[PDB]
Amino acid sequence: SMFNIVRKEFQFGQHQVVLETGRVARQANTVLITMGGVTVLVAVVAAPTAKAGQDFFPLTVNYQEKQYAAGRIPGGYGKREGRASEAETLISRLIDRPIRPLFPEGYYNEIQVTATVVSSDKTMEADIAAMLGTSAALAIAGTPFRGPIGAARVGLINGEYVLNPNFEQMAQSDLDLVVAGTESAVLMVESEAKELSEDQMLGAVLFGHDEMQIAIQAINEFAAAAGAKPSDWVAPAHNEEKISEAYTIAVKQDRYAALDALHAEAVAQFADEVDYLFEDLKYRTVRDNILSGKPRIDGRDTKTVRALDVQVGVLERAHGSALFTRGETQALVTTTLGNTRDALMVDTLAGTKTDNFMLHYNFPAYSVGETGRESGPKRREIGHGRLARRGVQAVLPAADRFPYVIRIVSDITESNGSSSMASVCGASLSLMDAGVPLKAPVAGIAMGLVKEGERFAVLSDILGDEDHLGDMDFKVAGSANGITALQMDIKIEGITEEIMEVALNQAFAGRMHILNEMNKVISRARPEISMHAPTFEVITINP
Amino acid sequence: SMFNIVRKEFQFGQHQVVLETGRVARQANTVLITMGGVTVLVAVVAAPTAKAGQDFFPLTVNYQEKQYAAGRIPGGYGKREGRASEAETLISRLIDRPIRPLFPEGYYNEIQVTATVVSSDKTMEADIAAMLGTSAALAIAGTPFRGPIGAARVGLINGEYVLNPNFEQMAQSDLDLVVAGTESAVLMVESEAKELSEDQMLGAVLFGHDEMQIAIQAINEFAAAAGAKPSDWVAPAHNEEKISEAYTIAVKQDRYAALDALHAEAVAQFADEVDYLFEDLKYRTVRDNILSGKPRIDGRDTKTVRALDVQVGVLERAHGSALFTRGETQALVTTTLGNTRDALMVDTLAGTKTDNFMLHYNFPAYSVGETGRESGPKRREIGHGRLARRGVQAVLPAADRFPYVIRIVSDITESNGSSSMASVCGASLSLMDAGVPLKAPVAGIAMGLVKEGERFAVLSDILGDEDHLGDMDFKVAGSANGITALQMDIKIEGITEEIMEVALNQAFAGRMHILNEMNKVISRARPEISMHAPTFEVITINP
Amino acid sequence: SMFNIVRKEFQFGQHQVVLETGRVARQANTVLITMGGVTVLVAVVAAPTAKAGQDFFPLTVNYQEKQYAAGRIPGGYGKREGRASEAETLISRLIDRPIRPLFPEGYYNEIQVTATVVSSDKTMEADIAAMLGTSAALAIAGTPFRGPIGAARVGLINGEYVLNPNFEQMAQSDLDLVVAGTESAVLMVESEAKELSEDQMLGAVLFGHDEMQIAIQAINEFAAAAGAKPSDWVAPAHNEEKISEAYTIAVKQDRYAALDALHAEAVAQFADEVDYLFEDLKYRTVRDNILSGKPRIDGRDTKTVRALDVQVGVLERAHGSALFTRGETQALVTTTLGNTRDALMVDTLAGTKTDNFMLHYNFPAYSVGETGRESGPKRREIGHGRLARRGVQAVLPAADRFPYVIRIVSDITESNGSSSMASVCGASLSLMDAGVPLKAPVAGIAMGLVKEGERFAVLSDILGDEDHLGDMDFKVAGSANGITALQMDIKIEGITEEIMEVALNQAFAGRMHILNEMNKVISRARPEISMHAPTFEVITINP
Repeated sequence: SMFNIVRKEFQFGQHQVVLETGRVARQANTVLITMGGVTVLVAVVAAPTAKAGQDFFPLTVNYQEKQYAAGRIPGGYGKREGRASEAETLISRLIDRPIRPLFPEGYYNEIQVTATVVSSDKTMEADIAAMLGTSAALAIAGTPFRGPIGAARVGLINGEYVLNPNFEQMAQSDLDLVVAGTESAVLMVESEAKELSEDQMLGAVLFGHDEMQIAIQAINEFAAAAGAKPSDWVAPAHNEEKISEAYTIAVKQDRYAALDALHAEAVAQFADEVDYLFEDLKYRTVRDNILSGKPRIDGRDTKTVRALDVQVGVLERAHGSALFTRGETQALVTTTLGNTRDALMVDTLAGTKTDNFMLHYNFPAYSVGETGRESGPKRREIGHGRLARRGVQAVLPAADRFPYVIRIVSDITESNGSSSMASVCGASLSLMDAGVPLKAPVAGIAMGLVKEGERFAVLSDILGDEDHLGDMDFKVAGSANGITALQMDIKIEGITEEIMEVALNQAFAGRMHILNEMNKVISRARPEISMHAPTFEVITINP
Repeated sequence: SMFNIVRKEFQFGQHQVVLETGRVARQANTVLITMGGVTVLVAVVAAPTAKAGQDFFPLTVNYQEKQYAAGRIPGGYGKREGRASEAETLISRLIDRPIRPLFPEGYYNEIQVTATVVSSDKTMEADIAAMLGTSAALAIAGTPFRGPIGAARVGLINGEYVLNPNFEQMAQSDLDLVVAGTESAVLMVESEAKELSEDQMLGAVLFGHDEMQIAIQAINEFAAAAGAKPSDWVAPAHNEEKISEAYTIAVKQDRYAALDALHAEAVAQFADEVDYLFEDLKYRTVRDNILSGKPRIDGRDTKTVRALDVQVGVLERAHGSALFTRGETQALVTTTLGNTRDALMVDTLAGTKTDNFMLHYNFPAYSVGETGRESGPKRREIGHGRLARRGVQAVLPAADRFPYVIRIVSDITESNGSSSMASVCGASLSLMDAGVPLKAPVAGIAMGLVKEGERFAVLSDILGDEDHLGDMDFKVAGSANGITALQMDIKIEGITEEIMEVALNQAFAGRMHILNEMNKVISRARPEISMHAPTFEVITINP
Repeated sequence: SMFNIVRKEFQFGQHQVVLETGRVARQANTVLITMGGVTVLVAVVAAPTAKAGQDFFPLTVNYQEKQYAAGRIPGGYGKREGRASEAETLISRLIDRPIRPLFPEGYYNEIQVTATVVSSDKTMEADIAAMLGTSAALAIAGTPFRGPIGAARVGLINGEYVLNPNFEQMAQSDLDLVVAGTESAVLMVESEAKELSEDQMLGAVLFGHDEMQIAIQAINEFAAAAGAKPSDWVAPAHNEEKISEAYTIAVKQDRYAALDALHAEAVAQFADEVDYLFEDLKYRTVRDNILSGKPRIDGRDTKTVRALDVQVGVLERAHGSALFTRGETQALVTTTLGNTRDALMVDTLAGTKTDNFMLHYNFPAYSVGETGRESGPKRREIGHGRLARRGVQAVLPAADRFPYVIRIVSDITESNGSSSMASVCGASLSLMDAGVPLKAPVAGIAMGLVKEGERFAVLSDILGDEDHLGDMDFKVAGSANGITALQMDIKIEGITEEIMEVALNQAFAGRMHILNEMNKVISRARPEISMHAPTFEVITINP
């Protein structure tokens, strides 16, 4: 045989998993993975060197589901796949988010992941297999990537966690959580829940981190048999040759103008070395201020939420509307009601999917006082909308009790720290303003964690600037009864279960404070739907 | 309250108008305007400085109508808004055109206008409100913008001008004119008319300029209460340390080659300062030649139209075709006839719109002897086609008398001065060639005005070069009975009613001269439609 | 008349041809050609100089069929033409391929061809007329283009070659071949055939080269009457002030890394002059090695095919699947079966076209170990898929005997020398794996020819590197009975009939060797279609 095939078989919970390299796509770092009824081809290409003036890490992940994987011919676009669907973009982000922090600081080589679903029996989602396939392909690619990573979906059926459930099991699950981590740390959580408790949600994360260990060890042994060797790449050294005042200006526009003016002063006095070192000085300054117990940039302590303003019915002709402001973060959110003709229809490997609820998220450049080019929905816009949708999903009325198509739009009018959680609150408010009966109102809060050794602080309702210096960022949305969505991104070692427990408990108080302010304005759906909404009558006559 | 809200209420003709800032989108310069049943959010972002090597004024206006504004769910595109519709692009141009000349020469800061319709009761167009909203947002943005501007739509009902008519009033109007100006000058006119006279058309412009004054003064008082202050920006000075001969070469290709070669000679002898000063020398040279009564670049006096060639039936299988040449401006224009299946269907806030007439305008780079990248319809292409459509609309047969879908395409094959008016003539010719019975033939002419103090000259049928040096550019299309479309763009002060009256009278002679040449070839529709056109029969049998 | 019209009429086989310039689009180099019922407007723009740092020849050809040409209104896209269809892109490549090598080495001026079909009576394809129109427009454009070229389609009806057949004649043709050449040499062949012999295929090429001579001479006389004059452009001279070892490394990745490292060594020791001269040294080295009878880069002699691996059923849920590997060229090819709803539907000038077979070709950057941006189907991807489709077409079952829609996808997983012929083999294999009864299996091979004076060598199964140094590249696909597709691209003078005869005979042995290896794995369609394919039953019941 002309191929030198390396195979690794192992049992991953209820599914057999096979890792193969050496036969397909030998000119990249390519793993063909089969997990149950799903087969994915993941090719990784690592540029041998960094580009001349590259100052950031260029990583792109492109995930695709071929229609031929399930014996389908693509529909009505010249019979071609076309651009990435929203579901494909979302899975791309699931792969990108855990791997991106695992490359060392100062590693600027281009990396491209191409993950292609080439066979599916339509019984389960292919994202976990694509995530394991990416992990394995990076493990043999010869980069300083600090893997391997594992991945797992955790459901909750009959009060018990379930590892990597299929579509049929998920129809009885109160939880849809995906977690990725390394051998020692959780990295990424993306989840939707039916008002579960903080304790239930954390347990699902630790259950998933524990169960994925068998897969990480199998990737490790596979990479060894494929001849992978430790990286010798060494990070270049830096030119080893008062700050607080600017970071006490509370207004975001004026603080940056003072900081940007400080940077011009530094460049005149002292090019890429000044750019890198100047940002690190700002990085070090704001973090030690938090850890030393000083007031934050805007004067808050670690547990205080920013000032809130809650308004509904702000648009005369929208079926429901709300303006939600949290400090300098603001969302104009509307609810529109429609008939069957308006439902969202999308193609999947399992067949055509009709969805009576959709949430669209727009983040224009004027929300941060900037100019920007005009384009279609961005990967981040798609992700933030989907997370806010997860925060609202569990409290939506059942279709047979409220037979309308529902479209929510969140227009971010101001941004300074999770507009996506502002979107959850505004969606809850605008739904009730339209007369959509909710199970309960829901709110969201974005949190941060700064850690140095054994010293750590959890930050409630983080600023735009605290998002860029945190070692852990996490977002919780929920009702008074429990969590409806939990998202996490962890960049560091040593965040224990006990630490995450404190962080979620602090977030619970913040979400309850926001919910309490919301209820002063509207706490239930209006008794009638909007006067402008199309009526649903037993007899309709068309002239 | 966490907001410092500034409100200005005033009555604008038949509509109440409210101007608000300080609550929504505080990180931009943002005005929320309500005018009757329409609400628009206009955010303006002004870059604090000009970019390093910026040599032109970067201004972009993006106008959008949200479907939720009228309780609608967008149709069949993942239920998203998607890219700007043609109607949205056209309103963007309505905002851009009057504001763009009001920034001083040498002001190169980036400016971006984002105007979003967030509520509409579907009774009237939202463009005027979006234009007033842009005016107000710029007034508080701290730029050297020389506003405020006003805007107004003028109709003609029962021989009387009507200010800002709604959809129901416009169904009885013989005029659809939009004008913008400042306190002292008209800036922009865009109009469609049912063969009205020069006197009627000018009166509508002055009526609109007069009625908008109340709105300009209200914007002025609103901006003062919002704390706007005069700009201190000062234009940088220039390096203050024979031309006619090149501008007597009549052939455009050879004239530019001589001029471009002169620029290389100047650069070798004397970088951005030479580029700027070299163009200003060409600018000063051609204008004084006109004002001093010398023959124009091609030898013409101020009132002479270029040589004309008129040909119909130039394509064997097009239902109608025409080749119209005016000097070095040429349009290959076709008419195609179709059945109901071919009608243009578009979504509006008022509902789905079926249009039995469409005109598409293509401007390839080879028309000016250039290379260019391949793309979709440009903003200028969309505008020029819509203006030529306005010039043809009034003479089209009523659908119940001529039950065909009509598509006109204007392919610009040569350009040297309004291809859009060439398109009007070619559309008129090709319509008759196809057998489309017109009320009367129509023609167009593009005019220019150069003014210095009290000295001024009106230019008939302007060259490409005279378009770039004129202080007023204006286009008139019409029949022998009257004007069907009037477009104006004025960059200067002091163009009186009496002056515009002379300019339109000169344009009337030019359009009549062009029409007279057209009638020598074909003056009425052919008695039959094209032999290749689909027949319209009482009994059709499908095998 | 304001026009100086130059006309050239001649009879081209069965069609009258008219060449006209001087009336339409005078600001470019523009020819309006009528050939039978087809009229095309071809504008050529040649930049007067090369750009500052231009190091390659920027040539773009854009071909368009206007719907108005045949009295049609475009369908359901705002009634606009939109982007180039696949059929339009393919004809663009037909024009580009023969003209691109006819510009001298070192000519870097930008050239843009805009060919627009403006009238068609729907009796025949407009590509030949567009090709002749491009030839004529370049002939008057004043460039060093070494034309004119001719073009012709050759069919085979009742054992006889037919010049430029129309749609009705092509329905009885066993051949669809398009050839372009100059007065002395064939340049380009693109063809589909019903298993014809090498002798029949070569005769069609020489028939077409002979018959087009009358058209070339007419273009020559037309260009003279239009005042064309010889080019005085002279190619700039070069700075006139051991290699084998790197080109004996057989592994492609390691060979390039050694070569790229050699280039960095040369740049350190000796900027554009080093880049140009360094590539020419590699060019000269590899060609003389072949001509002197030394083993090729990977050790092969001129007639040896690379090692082969043939696998079917490699995807569990694809209706048919195959992995075909030839050295370092690999294709993952699938067959999917569908019902009538899945058929490809496209608009043509002749009407709506329903196609029950389609082949899609994807060439991701990881196939050559590279990163690349994400985009839609490229012009080269469209061409390679269409050629592989031509190689499979003749052996597909008739629709009334096999009533399924068939979609083939070729995913190139490795590339080092015609993935398009790998796609033919993989399509043949995957079709049989799905149970599609073929007339016979088909295979493909890509060939090269290096010639110096009277010394020449024909290369079987060329490497990526031999494709970049060949003077003739040609691809043959076929069954054991005969050729199903033949593609050629010739850059040089003096490739005689006798030489092409030897080259095709060598290619026949190579294709038979590949076919023989394929038949060891599967030589007939499986007796049943895939268990996962939708069944075709006389009675279907829908719940």
